[PDB]
Amino acid sequence: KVFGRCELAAAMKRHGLDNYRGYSLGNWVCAAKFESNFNTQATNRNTDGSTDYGILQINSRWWCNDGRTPGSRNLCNIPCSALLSSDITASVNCAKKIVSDGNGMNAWVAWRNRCKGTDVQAWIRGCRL
Repeated sequence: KVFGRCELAAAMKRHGLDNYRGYSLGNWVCAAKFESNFNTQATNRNTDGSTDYGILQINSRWWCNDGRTPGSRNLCNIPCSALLSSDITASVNCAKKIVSDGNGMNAWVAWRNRCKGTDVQAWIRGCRL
């Protein structure tokens, strides 16, 4: 499913992401925008052989099992395919474990390079939340 901007903001809010670990909702919508262009089915292969999955491009070396990243952990206890669903619950629940890991949202390279320090509030303006 390719989410609309306000549609995604509303689903992330319902799932507890607004201000989760101090990151307001615009940060999460901005990160999803640049990580997957709001597409739940996005996948990208990395040079080390791991793959990033779903709306927030969660990586298979640490967070999910895809059966082809040798020697990887599965810290969210999920198959990576679960992160490609139209239902974002699995991606949200795993994202909460990642952002709590110590480096906050810097775990998402596109957030760090394209959202951090910007007016992320613009990503939810106009949405009935």
